[PDB]
Amino acid sequence: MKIGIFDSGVGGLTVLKAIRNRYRKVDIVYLGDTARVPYGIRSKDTIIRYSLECAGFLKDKGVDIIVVACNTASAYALERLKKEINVPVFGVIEPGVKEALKKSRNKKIGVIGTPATVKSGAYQRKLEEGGADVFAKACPLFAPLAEEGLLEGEITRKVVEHYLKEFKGKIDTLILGCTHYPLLKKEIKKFLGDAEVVDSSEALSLSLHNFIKDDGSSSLELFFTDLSPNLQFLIKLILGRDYPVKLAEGVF
Amino acid sequence: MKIGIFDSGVGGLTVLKAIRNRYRKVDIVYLGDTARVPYGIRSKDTIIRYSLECAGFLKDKGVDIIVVACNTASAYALERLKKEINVPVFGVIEPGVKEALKKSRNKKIGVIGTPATVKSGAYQRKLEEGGADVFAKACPLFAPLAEEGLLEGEITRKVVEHYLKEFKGKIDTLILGCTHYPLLKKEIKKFLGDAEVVDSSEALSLSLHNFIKDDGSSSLELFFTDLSPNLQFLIKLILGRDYPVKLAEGVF
Ligand SMILES: NC(=O)CC[C@@H](N)C(=O)O
Ligand SMILES: NC(=O)CC[C@@H](N)C(=O)O
Repeated sequence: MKIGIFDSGVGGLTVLKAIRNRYRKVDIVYLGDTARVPYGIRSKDTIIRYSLECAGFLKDKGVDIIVVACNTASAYALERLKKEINVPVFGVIEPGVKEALKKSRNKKIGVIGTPATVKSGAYQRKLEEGGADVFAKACPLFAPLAEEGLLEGEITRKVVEHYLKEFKGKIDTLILGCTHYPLLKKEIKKFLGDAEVVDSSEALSLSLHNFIKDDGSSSLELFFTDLSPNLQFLIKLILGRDYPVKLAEGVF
Repeated sequence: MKIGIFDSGVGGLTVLKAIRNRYRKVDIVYLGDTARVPYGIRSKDTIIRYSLECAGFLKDKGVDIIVVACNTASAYALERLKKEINVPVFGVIEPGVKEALKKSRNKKIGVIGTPATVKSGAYQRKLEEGGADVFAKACPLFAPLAEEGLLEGEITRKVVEHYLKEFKGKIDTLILGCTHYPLLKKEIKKFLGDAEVVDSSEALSLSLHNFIKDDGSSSLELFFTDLSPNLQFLIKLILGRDYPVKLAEGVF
């Protein structure tokens, strides 16, 4: 069968790797909407229109299911997607909430997400409806202004502290909605102390087991709506080798 | 006297601190053009028009000299600024080149700069006219697409390696035009091995000694063209305390 996967960037290539490795024969089409790259800032409805278009493009590429590996899109576009694309649609939020609810002990769990994903309340609601005291904070948006220059040393593990304030000693499991410097993973586990961090990518990939008929030609096709700067090198580093990419709407 | 300092962001607050500390009485007006925050991408002439406007705003605020702490602006706008603002204008490139030329031993020196600053050839020319074999590379622009998630561990010190390839064992001094994850400072010195990294901020601040009449009321005024998200917190962390900021063109 053929799996379609989309994301606003190259982050979805992680989930895509989990899947390709677990589902050996399955065919895969990837769409990274690099042309509109900063999704997480835009309004709910723009997130929805963008998603509908990328999911429509994957559908017209003959795919059987659609995995939206983007937190923000998953948070606002899932319903609309399911209702308009006539295929099974899967997001990265529910397998993470499940994995969080499961892995916890004290049911006090934190979520570091994009200001737009944190704003939807999707994780919050889903965690609470699982009997959880949720501690959620938005991704710190620093790079636009400042560089990792000021933000190095003192200030890096002072921004962490201040940001993961409420989490201090109440949570034991964390959903890493998204990490952006200085709130990297190694920096946050060292402040929170060793906590069980959800692997949303393995949870998602694993989660499609019942829907996936593990059959096909192991084909992979990469598509992006903007052939951005170092994208071609990012691919070689995430997938392990060089994979040829196409501009979404080229030969088609 | 009054010193005007501008930057596209909050990075100039570092130079501003060096200056305030070295020139105890000097008055200071700061303008961060946060509204148009990603300068380093825009064309030369747009960089020049933007600069002219910020320098004009500082001039109309009665300042005596203007420090452009931005590499990109310094690289393309200095001439035009001097020619149109009737005051002494100082950039961050020449004090760094001087400090590089001086500190070297083998006159083989590298420059990690923004794609636009690296493109101007300003450092290159100035280093070469000082008898230097320059090794320059542009800042890797990753955050738009990818997050520091993929880029953590293996890939962080693999992007470094690949990027600081030509520098390997030929340079002994580096001008850190600008650092953006994963090419942080601690990550780059560990690959290049211990090399003498130029402190462009202390070089610039020190460099204004002959022009500065160390007199005034030690006043500080912060202005930004966009009262961005976590800007107010970035200030408390760089300067050490809370400083009230104004929107450029508010009360004026
Ligand atoms: N794989 C991911 O972490 C996706 C993150 C992305 N959904 C975000 O909101 O930043
Ligand atoms: N202080 C600085 O490093 C300024 C850097 C800034 N000029 C840049 O080009 O990114």
